[PDB]
Amino acid sequence: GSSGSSGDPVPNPNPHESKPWYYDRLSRGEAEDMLMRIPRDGAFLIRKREGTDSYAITFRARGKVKHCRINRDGRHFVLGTSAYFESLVELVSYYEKHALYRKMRLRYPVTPELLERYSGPSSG
Repeated sequence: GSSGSSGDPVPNPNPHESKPWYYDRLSRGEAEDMLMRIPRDGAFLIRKREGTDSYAITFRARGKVKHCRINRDGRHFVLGTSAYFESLVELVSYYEKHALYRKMRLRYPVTPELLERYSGPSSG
């Protein structure tokens, strides 16, 4: 227990790392499972994998769960096609309109609060 002065700390040029659907300590082992736990047909989650500057997004396709390799093209993120996005954030909102696989599209961004709410009566 320690507090005192606090207002506006240093800026955060990485909003994605702050987003709720943003996973840092997540691994396929669970990542995939999560989607399988979501009774919704259109979930999506973005996790990071140590090693290189390449991320992967896991979603659910009418049941199954696929993954899309995320690359970078000069301080810019590139899902799969010619889609420049200063940050994954914009990429998410951009796709929200268009499709991702066939007809479905980012609608229910798997969150750490949902998994719990979708499992067990209480959570603490």
